[PDB]
Amino acid sequence: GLGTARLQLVEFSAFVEPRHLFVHISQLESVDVRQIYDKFPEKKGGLRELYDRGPPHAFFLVKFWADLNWGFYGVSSQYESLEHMTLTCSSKVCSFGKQVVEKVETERAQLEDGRFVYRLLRSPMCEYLVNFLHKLRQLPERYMMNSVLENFTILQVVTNRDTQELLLCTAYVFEVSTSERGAQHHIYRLVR
Ligand SMILES: *C(=O)CCCCCCCCCCCCC
Repeated sequence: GLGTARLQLVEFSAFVEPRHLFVHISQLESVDVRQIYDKFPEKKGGLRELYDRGPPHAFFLVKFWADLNWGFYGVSSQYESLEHMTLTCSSKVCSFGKQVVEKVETERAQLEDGRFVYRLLRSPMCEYLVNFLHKLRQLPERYMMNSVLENFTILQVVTNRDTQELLLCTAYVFEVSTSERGAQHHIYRLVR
């Protein structure tokens, strides 16, 4: 699903433990990237610009329906490949199309069961998102949460640190689910 030949997403969770999962991916239709240009900044590290350089098959959209019905605030990601690499993982939190956060992390391949795994586990969620989540769950209606969440996106860029080649670029968009329904995601390919 979320993956190329060179690098696949295996698991992605954001959570709080006193464990509640806001979102969870465990491991496609297309969407015109042009639809979502305005959801990200048009500066350097703009989605149009990234997509221009390519390659196009490295670009995905995840739509998350998140569970805000629930501490340590964490993000855990696991990628895997057959090639030994060092990864630069860049997360950009955007609000009204402006970047308000950039988190840049590095992970070296670890050999395990005949493949390379990259484990970025329990990275502490930045305080902007923690304060944001705390406010967001105070809202008395989901329709209000979704309205606020219309203006909030995440762009994750994963590159080969040694070659600077883009391996993965994922745009995240958000709504809230009911706790009855639980978290859900839909992964799409971005095309142009
Ligand atoms: C460091 O804080 C950056 C983290 C980047 C990924 C965070 C994505 C998960 C956030 C969950 C939010 C749920 C509702 C908006």
